[PDB]
Amino acid sequence: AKKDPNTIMSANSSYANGANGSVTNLEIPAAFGYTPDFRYYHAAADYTRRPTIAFLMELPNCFKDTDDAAKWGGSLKALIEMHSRTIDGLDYTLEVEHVETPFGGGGEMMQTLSKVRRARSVPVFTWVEKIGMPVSRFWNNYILYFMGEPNSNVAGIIGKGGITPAATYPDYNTFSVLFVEPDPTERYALRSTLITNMQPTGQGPEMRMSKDQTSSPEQLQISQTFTGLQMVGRGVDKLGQMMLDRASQTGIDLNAQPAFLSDREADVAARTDGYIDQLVSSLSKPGVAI
Amino acid sequence: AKKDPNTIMSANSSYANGANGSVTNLEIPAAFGYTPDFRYYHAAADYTRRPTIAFLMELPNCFKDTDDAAKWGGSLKALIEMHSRTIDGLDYTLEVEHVETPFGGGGEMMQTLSKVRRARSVPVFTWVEKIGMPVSRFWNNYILYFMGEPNSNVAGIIGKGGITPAATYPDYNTFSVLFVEPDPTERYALRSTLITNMQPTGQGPEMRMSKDQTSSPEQLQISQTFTGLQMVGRGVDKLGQMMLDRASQTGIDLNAQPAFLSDREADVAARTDGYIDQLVSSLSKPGVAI
Amino acid sequence: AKKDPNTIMSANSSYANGANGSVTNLEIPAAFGYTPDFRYYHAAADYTR
Amino acid sequence: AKKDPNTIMSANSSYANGANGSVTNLEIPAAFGYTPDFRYYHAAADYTR
Amino acid sequence: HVETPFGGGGEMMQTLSKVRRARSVPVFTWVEKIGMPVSRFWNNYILY
Repeated sequence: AKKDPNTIMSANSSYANGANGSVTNLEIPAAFGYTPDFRYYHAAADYTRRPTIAFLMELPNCFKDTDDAAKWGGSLKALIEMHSRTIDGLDYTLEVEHVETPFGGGGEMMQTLSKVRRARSVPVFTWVEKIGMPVSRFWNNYILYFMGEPNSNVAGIIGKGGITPAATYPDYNTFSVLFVEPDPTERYALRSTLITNMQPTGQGPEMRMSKDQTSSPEQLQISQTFTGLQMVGRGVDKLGQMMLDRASQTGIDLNAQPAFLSDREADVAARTDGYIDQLVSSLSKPGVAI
Repeated sequence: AKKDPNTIMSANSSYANGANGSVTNLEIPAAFGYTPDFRYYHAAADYTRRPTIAFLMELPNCFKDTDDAAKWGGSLKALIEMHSRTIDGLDYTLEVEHVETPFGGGGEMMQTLSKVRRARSVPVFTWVEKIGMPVSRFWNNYILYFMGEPNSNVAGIIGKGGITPAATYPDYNTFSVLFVEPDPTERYALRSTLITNMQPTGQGPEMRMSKDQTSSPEQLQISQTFTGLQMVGRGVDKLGQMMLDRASQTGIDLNAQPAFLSDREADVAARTDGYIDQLVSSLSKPGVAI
Repeated sequence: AKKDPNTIMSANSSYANGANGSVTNLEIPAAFGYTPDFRYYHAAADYTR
Repeated sequence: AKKDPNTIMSANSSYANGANGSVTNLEIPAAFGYTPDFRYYHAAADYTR
Repeated sequence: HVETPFGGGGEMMQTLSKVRRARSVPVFTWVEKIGMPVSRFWNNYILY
């Protein structure tokens, strides 16, 4: 119940600027020197990765030209944030390059800095399909009516009148999402990324049919890849922290949630052939005495 | 037994236009957010995939020049609809392609929409041979007479004098089929495809022979690949639903069906050597009384 | 199996004078306009030498 | 989905006289100077033949 | 068959060209007996 006061950085400074939570001090004695020290074991706790959260920032402008923008917007929001079974393809690792010249004839070489780069994010989503199969319809109709159509290569929305001449710009049929890596307590942001220019790319939903009556019916799983143009910095970290602050937990107790069934339905009460029924209206009790 | 009123979309609109059955409302909270809520578990039921039904729509015109068009046209319908052990190769997945140009020298890029295309169906049927080899004979004679003949590359039906010109058009020796992927109750159609221009292509039936008297005799399976042009959309779904409204299940009950034998056959009744015979004729019948 | 009655030239006149067999009608829609139509694909059958 | 109001020419004039649609301003900062700017990426869309 | 695109969406049109038939390459198998009458038979057949 005690640890050294220098275990946690007093202030988030220098290379820890912009950090949201508590950052361990690297100047505390470590285990891999001469010998491990038990006095500083509180500072040896590890870091474990937690699932990422998708926050939707922008809706496409094409939704306003349909019959119900509320439906399209809400469906996209739920699919991005709540139906996301998995995510993958996010990466902004750095990469350094050097130029090399021999240092004498003996075999040594002299290395000089050349360039620095950054990896690219390729958002990938996975969904599990449901009764009435709404997800495949959502994405197929999105592509067909807001992007090209295979037979003619023209969006099906333009079959209406009055679509603006500026339909070809990305804002018409693209959106933006924010990815955040929270802490174990879900109170601070450790990593954030802001990707835009997002619309379906590559293969669409898997639409296939076949007949085999002896084979057990199976379960479909949608997977889609997206375009992206990502940004990272400290402003994105602040944006992620604000988004995380909007999601408060005070007062929540999953143990004390009210049961989703308050009491048995009326049909059960009428059958009068249960455990309580025998006591209520079968046995006599003249009483007990001594 | 009480789901929320908003689990099922009240009406099919937006991306659900033309849907036949009941489509789940996709703005109900899902289980992959902060926590799942047990009050919305009826909405977690998963889509499960059922076998495809094939309907014959057109017959080749060459059946007319034959001595019996009825038998050809009945055999083709039965083979397509009833004897089809397995079907595969039906696919109309989409595909989107983009073009790129770097957004600076860091590594990022800007992707611009280029084109959208659709997949192609390659129907494959599979059958099991029967006594007399009717399937292999049907298909071999179809190819030989209504299609090229290997030693002359001429249809064998032309040996009759009077065959009309315009025998090179597909309507002479091609047919059409409609495929439907229904729901668990088999009342509403979820996916459909209307392929035409269908006729055998590539390898025909098996046709090998061999001698081995020490081996166990084996069966014969027929695999046939076809050609075709397919259409997809909403009109095809309406056509499929019109087809599936027929073949209604009202009235039938497999459990209550009559047995395929009503009573023992006469020769059995003449032997007089069974269970009932002992009671009826052998045992003494004095009567029991007290 | 049915097709458009205008699929085949009926007279073999103009540039089809002297033809022996049947000739397709060039005035029925082809696939390389705005979009193809599946109602007229019978005229998309091709030549083979 | 919001983009810079100055992304498109207000009037097709100068070298854009007679243009038949929307034309990029060619005045928004490009991506090949000191750095690319993400506030002006809507104008980085490319013509496609 | 031959093939030609039916529009630019990806669908294609297929037409008949030719029909061909397979070819037989018979193979027999025997088991040798005392003496070697089978080998002698075939070798002398070929040689003479």
